[PDB]
Amino acid sequence: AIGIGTLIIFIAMVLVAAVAAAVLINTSGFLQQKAMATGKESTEQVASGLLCS
Amino acid sequence: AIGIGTLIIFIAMVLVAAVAAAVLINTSGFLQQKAMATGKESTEQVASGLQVIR
Repeated sequence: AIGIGTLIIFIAMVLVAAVAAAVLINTSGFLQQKAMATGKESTEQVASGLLCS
Repeated sequence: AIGIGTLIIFIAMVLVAAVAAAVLINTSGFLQQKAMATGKESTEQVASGLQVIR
């Protein structure tokens, strides 16, 4: 009798951990973009310019 | 995960360093004109004058 239930709730544990992992993976992806963008943009700003002759 | 914050704080660090750089670039501009003018003007002053012939 006991055995049956153990299996069922095990399934839930798996899925819930999976769902949480998805958040972390996805979010890391979302940030990767902006992180790079910010650095490149900021460098081009400080480095570039024109000079009156 | 620890990674999440590491990313976010990097974004800040970059931005601050940009602002700090900016003030020096700006200030160098301001000083450029002021310096150049001061030299020119001072030179003309010493170099010039009138003389009474008779």
